[PDB]
Amino acid sequence: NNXXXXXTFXXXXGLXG
Ligand SMILES: *[C@H]1O[C@H](CO)[C@@H](O)[C@H](O)[C@@H]1O[C@H]1O[C@H](CO)[C@@H](O)[C@H](O)[C@@H]1O
Ligand SMILES: *C(=O)/C=C\C=C\CC(C)C
Repeated sequence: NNXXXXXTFXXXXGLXG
């Protein structure tokens, strides 16, 4: 789970994001 907020992939945390 990559992310932790917003950007290129979208918003939240989501398995290779
Ligand atoms: C994400 O958080 C909330 C979910 O209900 C809402 O305030 C908005 O949907 C918010 O979305 C933001 O991100 C998208 C791109 O991922 C933009 O299009 C929106 O304008 C907003 O900045
Ligand atoms: C979070 O992003 C951690 C691992 C992700 C692996 C990729 C997934 C198996 C498609």
